[PDB]
Amino acid sequence: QYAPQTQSGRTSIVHLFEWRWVDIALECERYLGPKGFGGVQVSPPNENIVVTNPSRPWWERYQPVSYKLCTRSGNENEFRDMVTRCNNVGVRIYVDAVINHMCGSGAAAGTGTTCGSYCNPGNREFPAVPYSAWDFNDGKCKTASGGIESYNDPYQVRDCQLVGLLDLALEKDYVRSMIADYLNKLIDIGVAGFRIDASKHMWPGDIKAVLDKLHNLNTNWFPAGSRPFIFQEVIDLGGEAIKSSEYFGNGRVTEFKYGAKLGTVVRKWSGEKMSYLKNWGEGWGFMPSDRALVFVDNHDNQRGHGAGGSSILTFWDARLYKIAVGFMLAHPYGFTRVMSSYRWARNFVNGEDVNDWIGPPNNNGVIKEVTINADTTCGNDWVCEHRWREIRNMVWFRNVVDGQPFANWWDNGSNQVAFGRGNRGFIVFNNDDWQLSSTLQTGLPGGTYCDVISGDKVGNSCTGIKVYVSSDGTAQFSISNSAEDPFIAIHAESKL
Ligand SMILES: OC[C@H]1O[C@H](O[C@H]2[C@H](O)[C@@H](O)[C@@H](O[C@H]3[C@H](O)[C@@H](O)[C@@H](O)O[C@@H]3CO)O[C@@H]2CO)[C@H](O)[C@@H](O)[C@@H]1O
Ligand SMILES: OC[C@H]1O[C@H](O[C@H]2[C@H](O)[C@@H](O)[C@@H](O[C@H]3[C@H](O)[C@@H](O)[C@H](O)O[C@@H]3CO)O[C@@H]2CO)[C@H](O)[C@@H](O)[C@@H]1O
Ligand SMILES: OC[C@H]1O[C@H](O[C@H]2[C@H](O)[C@@H](O)[C@H](O)O[C@@H]2CO)[C@H](O)[C@@H](O)[C@@H]1O
Ligand SMILES: OC[C@H]1O[C@@H](O)[C@H](O)[C@@H](O)[C@@H]1O
Ligand SMILES: [Ca+2]
Ligand SMILES: [Cl-]
Ligand SMILES: [Cl-]
Repeated sequence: QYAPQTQSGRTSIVHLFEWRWVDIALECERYLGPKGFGGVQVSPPNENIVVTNPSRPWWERYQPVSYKLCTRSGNENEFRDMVTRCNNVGVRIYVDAVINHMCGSGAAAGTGTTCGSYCNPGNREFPAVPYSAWDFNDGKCKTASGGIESYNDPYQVRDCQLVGLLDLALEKDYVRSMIADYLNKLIDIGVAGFRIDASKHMWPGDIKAVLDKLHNLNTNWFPAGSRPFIFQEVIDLGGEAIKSSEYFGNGRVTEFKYGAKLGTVVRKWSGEKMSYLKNWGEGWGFMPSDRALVFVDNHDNQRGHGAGGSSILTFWDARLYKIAVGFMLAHPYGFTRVMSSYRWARNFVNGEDVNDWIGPPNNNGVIKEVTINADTTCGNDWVCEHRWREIRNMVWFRNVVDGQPFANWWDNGSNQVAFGRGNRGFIVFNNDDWQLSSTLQTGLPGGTYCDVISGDKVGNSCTGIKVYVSSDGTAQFSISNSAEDPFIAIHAESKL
């Protein structure tokens, strides 16, 4: 596991989705380390099938063909180099572990794979592992199609093929052990933990049996006796047969209710208002905070027919997105993951993006480097949300207020709200269609604080808005509904 195993006082990770290992290594050194980020979720580092139709989609990386560390992100040398260099500046690496399945059961036999390993999907042959037909669930699945036909039946969901993907027999010790050997190699290299991909589609007990095999973390960088951080991808928005809570014994779980509900609120859809967020967290029926991995969007649902559908806020909706991410990073609930994306050409037919397959920025299938511009944005159509001032400064906010309680909530009964974290930070939102102008109790020591949304503290100056806090802890906040960023945030370390 439940402990993130970030360096003490670093409280977020970022998904550097489809980034190459060498770019992540550099990003750790030049940015993530200095700016107090806890760690990086990386794309699946194990060999996957090449998909040519369409041309190299992002989702080809969720069709394993071996556990060789050999992908469009880089080779094993490059992967090791990244883990080392990131750990050495206090930034952890968490691996997206794709362990429920191998590649599509309909895929062709051959060496069209990211490391050139052979496989024969039709005959269930993966000699680079090795797996054979004995190692898959084909006989155990009881549906006529061999696929998942109803999510109301937990057995189907776990024992049958998810969109045609060959389903590993996770009951078998052979298979559990093959997966563990992969994960343990990663741990010994210096990885801090794992996203368990497609956890809904495995039995909690099978996952447990894999996790029980795992090494303690590498003592070059971690305290003796450290267990790998585990967060399991389970989409459970409530009202379905399989529940998040089934997986609490194994580690944390993705709380997909979080972004779905928050997006709907901040969009002001379905009658929802920001003032309703006063009891955000368990009060909204979420899992326990100490079980939750939270996020506004992830790599799936930012394309807009995942968990949350069109309510999910993304970099495409930058203004409201920064508000949602700001609220998340200020609020004590959950352990926070920040998304970092690339741009693609969206093309909505009947409200589905038929271009939602498009893979990372590339020249002829070779992933582009991340270039850094003078203003600290990225080129090559990497969006780099994690470098937006409004987000990076809120990542720092969360560090600064770590451990401080939810306090001093205020709202106007509509869509203006505020709250603080003990005596170490305070944040104020206007999401109404009129002016915010109020004097609020911040819980903070009197003084002058730089707003870290509009600017930064530089020496003994602020580059943006300044907040003068009275002796009694109150301050005026004045925020127009036409402000570019209609929220203000201050904390102990932005005080002059
Ligand atoms: O040939 C099998 C199958 O391949 C394609 O399905 C892909 C999905 O379109 C795509 O959403 C993706 O799904 C995964 C997620 O990123 C991960 O979080 C987790 O939620 O599980 C999914 C699997 O690990 O990847 C699949 C597989 O590539 C294609 O669209 C299908 O038509 C085809 O049947
Ligand atoms: O606690 C379990 C439920 O938590 C969440 O419910 C939200 C509602 O979605 C949200 O509308 C809001 O409810 C307010 C309601 O709209 C209004 O008519 C009433 O007067 O005040 C309510 C409280 O502000 O807040 C609740 C949480 O308090 C979650 O969305 C839901 O699925 C859970 O069942
Ligand atoms: O720190 C870099 C810049 O971050 C923000 O710029 C964002 C902007 O907020 C967002 O709406 C847009 O979609 O992306 C840009 C970055 O490309 C700050 O607003 C800028 O002042 C910073 O320079
Ligand atoms: O320990 C988890 C177990 O749960 C059972 O209900 C399933 O039938 C097994 O396949 C699985 O191994
Ligand atoms: Ca399964
Ligand atoms: Cl189980
Ligand atoms: Cl996820």
